[PDB]
Amino acid sequence: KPKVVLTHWVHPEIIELLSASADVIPNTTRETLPRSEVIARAKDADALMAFMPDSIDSAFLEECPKLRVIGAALKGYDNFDVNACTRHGVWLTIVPDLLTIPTAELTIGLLLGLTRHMLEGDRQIRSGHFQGWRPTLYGSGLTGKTLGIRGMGAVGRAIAQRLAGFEMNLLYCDRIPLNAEQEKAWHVQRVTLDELLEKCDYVVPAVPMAAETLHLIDATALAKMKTGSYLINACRGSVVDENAVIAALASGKLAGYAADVFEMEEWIRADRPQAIPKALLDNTAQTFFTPHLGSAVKEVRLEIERQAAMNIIQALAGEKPMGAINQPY
Amino acid sequence: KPKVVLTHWVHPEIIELLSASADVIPNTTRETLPRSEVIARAKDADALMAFMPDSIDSAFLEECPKLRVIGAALKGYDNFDVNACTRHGVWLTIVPDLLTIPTAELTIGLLLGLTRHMLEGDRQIRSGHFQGWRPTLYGSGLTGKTLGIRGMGAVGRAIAQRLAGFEMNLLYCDRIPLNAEQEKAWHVQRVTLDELLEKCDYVVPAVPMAAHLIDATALAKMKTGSYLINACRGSVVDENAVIAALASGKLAGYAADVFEMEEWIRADRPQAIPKALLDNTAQTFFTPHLGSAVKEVRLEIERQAAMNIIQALAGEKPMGAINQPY
Amino acid sequence: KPKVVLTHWVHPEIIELLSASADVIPNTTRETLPRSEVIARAKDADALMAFMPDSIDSAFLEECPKLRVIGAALKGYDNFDVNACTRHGVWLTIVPDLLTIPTAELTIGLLLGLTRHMLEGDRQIRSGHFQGWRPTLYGSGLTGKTLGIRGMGAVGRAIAQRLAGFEMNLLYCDRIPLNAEQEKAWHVQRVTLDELLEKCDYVVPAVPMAAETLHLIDATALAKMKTGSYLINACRGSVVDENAVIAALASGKLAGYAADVFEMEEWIRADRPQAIPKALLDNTAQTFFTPHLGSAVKEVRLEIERQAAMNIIQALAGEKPMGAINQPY
Amino acid sequence: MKPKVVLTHWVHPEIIELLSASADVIPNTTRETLPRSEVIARAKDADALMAFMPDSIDSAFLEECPKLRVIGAALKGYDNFDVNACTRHGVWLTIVPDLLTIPTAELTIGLLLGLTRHMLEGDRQIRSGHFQGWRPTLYGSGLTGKTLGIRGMGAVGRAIAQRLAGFEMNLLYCDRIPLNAEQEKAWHVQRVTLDELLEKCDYVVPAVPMAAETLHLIDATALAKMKTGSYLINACRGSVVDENAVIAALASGKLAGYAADVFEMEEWIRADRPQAIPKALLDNTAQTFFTPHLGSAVKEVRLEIERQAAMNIIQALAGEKPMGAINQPY
Repeated sequence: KPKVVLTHWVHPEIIELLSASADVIPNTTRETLPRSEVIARAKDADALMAFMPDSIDSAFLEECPKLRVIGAALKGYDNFDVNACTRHGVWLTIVPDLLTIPTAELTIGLLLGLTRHMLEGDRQIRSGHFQGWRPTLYGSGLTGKTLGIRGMGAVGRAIAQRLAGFEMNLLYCDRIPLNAEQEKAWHVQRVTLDELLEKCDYVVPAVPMAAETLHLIDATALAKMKTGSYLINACRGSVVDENAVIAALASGKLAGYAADVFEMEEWIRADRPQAIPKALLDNTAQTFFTPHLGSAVKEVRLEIERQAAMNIIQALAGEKPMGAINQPY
Repeated sequence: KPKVVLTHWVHPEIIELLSASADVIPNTTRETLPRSEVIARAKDADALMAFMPDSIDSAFLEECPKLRVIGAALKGYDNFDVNACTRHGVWLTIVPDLLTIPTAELTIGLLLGLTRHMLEGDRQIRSGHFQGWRPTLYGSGLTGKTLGIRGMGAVGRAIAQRLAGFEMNLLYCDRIPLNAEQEKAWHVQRVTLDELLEKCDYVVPAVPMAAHLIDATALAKMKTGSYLINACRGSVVDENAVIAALASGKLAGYAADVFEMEEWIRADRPQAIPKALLDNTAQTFFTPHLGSAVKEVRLEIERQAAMNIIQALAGEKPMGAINQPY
Repeated sequence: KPKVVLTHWVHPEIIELLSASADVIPNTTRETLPRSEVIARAKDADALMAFMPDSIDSAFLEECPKLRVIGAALKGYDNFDVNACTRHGVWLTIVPDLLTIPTAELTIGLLLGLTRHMLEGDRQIRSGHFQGWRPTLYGSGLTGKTLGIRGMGAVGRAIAQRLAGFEMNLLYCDRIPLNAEQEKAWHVQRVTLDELLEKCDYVVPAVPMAAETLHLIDATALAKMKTGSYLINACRGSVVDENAVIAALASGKLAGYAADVFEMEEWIRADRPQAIPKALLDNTAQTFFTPHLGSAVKEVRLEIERQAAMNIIQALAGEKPMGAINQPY
Repeated sequence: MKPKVVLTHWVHPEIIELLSASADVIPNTTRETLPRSEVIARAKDADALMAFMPDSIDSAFLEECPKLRVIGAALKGYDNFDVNACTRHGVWLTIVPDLLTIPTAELTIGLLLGLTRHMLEGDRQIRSGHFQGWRPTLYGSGLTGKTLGIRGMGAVGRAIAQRLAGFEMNLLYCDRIPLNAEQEKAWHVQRVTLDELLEKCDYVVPAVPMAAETLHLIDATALAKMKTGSYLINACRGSVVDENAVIAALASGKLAGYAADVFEMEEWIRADRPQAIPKALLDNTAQTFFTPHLGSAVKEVRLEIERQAAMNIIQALAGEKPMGAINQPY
């Protein structure tokens, strides 16, 4: 039987699925293995399941001569050298985008937890000193307030559909507008980009449709935003200039920052940080952070794992795998 | 099996990728097919891979009633009627912008080719009369010189990063400044447009971060003996003003990847590159819109359009969709 | 007034500088004079400014009995018989090496022009048939590629500094290593010559910190190189077997060859052709050549000329010139 | 106030005058090597040093001479220099290009002709005053038609083959790296193995090869493999030949003769070190021909080696990057 190496943990039913057609070498832990250990395992593997920490270059492939398929549990392939895979006769497969709904829900979670001081709230409970209602930790509510969705991609749409029932004033900007029937059913209003920053108490960058530049929220964008506004970034680490966010928090321009993603995650930028700035880390009163939990919901992780496993099983059986993005031989 | 028509040449690996789920009708040549021939192939097609010469308007869609997805191998959609596609139930997809880095490297190639007289050099070699060093083709060096990047969008930033090691005095103008870390990492100094034109030995127009051209009035503000390197777009430089400045000695050289005759979406337009420029082999260096003409990059643009097509035909929401059909 | 003969063209301010102390007989053309014409001019000369094409032997000196100084506008003296100058009472001076940076810059010029098909592109523009973008002239980019600098002398260091911002994988080999702070600043990694030849998309021979080797890029080296690789030679003609390179180009081993220097200009070995091979000259599609333009920038040529002229002015005034390599009489 | 430059060995007077323009020269007026203690004493307050092969520039040396800014080595290598220590002490360390190849080839051929033709015994017979015309004596071995193997096609081995090409011999060579097609034909040389070269050669000439540094290649085992009555010509370095094995092979008739320009007693920085040239070799004037490391001892070459070293020193003292620098100090 062929051997398949899984660089990260998967659900036991994925292992059983793969076990019928292959000998499985799992990662039994929740940790990322060092590259040398992944290679030591994959050196005589016929198949690999790759995750976000994996970096597949030709040096990797030269040390893994039996490899026939890399099934990535990922919707894109930034850290894969796809043509190297093709030249080495290695199928490279991805999965469809299943991150949209759990990312929209978590974004609403970061918004609520940050505006309502829920983390400082929890810390006060755990202190043992709670003695009843007090006039403290007064936050900012949603109803009557104006929230701006920068970009109406699939995530932006999923947020608008969910915030429609909260009796807010919902604005969005995008090069391409929503249909008329969706703007009415979500009570969301199309405006320009400078107007959205200007009127919004809450600014929520999603990925726009179409294209466009890097650091969508820089010092210039922050200066146009309303004083005492909140910025919630569950989109991409490149979207927000964290150091400008530090200065906007210090001067009172920003009331708070919530993020699920960080500039240190962008392995495409050379001008790249190696940690989350400690000024953000220290500011527990005004920040709410999560470690890229956007799609950390069991049912979605399972489905991403199953599609990657199905691609591997297909390729080992001799077929074109459903998620192939190349054609090797 | 569904039918995909490819209006322009693509790499054989992309054809194979699409062939696993569709029957592919490729353009086997390196030319643009006339619109009449494109429409005739796409008449009974389920998908189309479109390139820059494709003008997808209502008429085109009406001729192709089976179209379900148009996968543009492009970052923009100026030549596409998005609402028409939506009304005809056709997905319209684009690819992310992969042009920045090959364009910045070609800009530096043009700079070095022009300032070092490398084209006339190559022709002296091919002529067979080379017999060793001569006091000929003295050019202008980079070290110690002042270069201005007009606009600090993506291309402008990729140029500054690459020229940072050449020991020049680097300037830029843009309405939106860089942050302190970028300015100091790349040793680039922000100035006004007029200061840039006044101080610079080399002027490199780029796309600014957010939304003036090099005309006779701008050329008169430049330093006598300066060089202009245009790999941005054809509309940013007045070519007849540049001809005049090359003749008077205001400009020592002009290099371009882009030309006025490319600006289709504007009525005032020349049909060719001016003979005075084509003839000025000593002071010009030109490439035929080779900005992103690197195989690794073309392949990925093709692969992303192909993946967009494969997704739509299998009934998913394609990753590059910019509309919502039906 | 003493007479100074200049065998090659010089900038007019060099003529002006020398005229204060001597009558100047210049080469008004950009051509090399035949030896017999150089001698006929130098016959009554007290001084001579010499360049790379000049060849100063005892027979030459015997024909110029008033000569007191040869000011070589060169960093070396391979073409001068030093002790014949000494015996004839003639100062021989050189200039410092000023070639490093313009040579490094042109080397990158050659790399970009070759890999991006810029010569063919310019020809296509001049043919008059340009009608916009076409899927033509697809070349090889820099970013992500592996470039090896064989030899980390001065020119090699200047190349690595300049390529440091191009997001490549930079390798180098040398018996004398760079220091850690330079490998870090330039992101360049030391390897062996075999490692370099096997891993590199681009190979760039430079002068090592210290070694004695002639014809390092031969049929054996090209056999070890990656198929479809490019070779850029701005070093010296003896570094690359041009016949070996013709074969590697035909077989597909090399995608391209760019050179500023040629075997035909080597005058320290007799078995040398006196033309560039026709197979190279004809292959305009896969080669990019320049006629020894490595230091052909006005600012460097002028300073080379000024240092030679200052040496002449000093020696004529009875001083010991600053560039002297001998002691005459 | 002029910097001081110490020259540890004798140099031509032109080089001294060349240096004097920008420095005060402390020369070695003798043709002898000075003791290290005297070298160090002269160089203690020197700004510059011209080093030769006996000089051993270690941390102790640099710490004794704190004002040193440049060491100009009139040498092509740096085995005797602590390069990193020089760097850390802010001292340019410079070498000169290899200029020893052609004169070493010429000398090697001189040794071969002098040995095979008994020219030294012949000159002894002339000096005795007893010459009265031709005699059937000192019959030697000629070159034409014979087989000569060059063990190593480095620069010296290549210069020898080029010069022996007109002598109408059968030239063989061994080397882990071959010579490409063309040189092998212009010089009439054929690649063989080491064991085959030893077996077939009338004359064996070891040179330095390309790449592979193999040790002590000609010992008693290698001499046992050579053709009986062969001649051995060693002028590359003193480690490649076991001299006591040569004494034995000469006594047994395995070797007809041995010529050398280098000797084991020269190998200092290797533990294998006798102090003298074996008396059995010195007494054997009929079968040996020796020179005291004259491989590069031609006036025009020594002058140019010295000139380049001086120029390196002049450049560094002027604040320039010296042309032969192998380090970047400070």
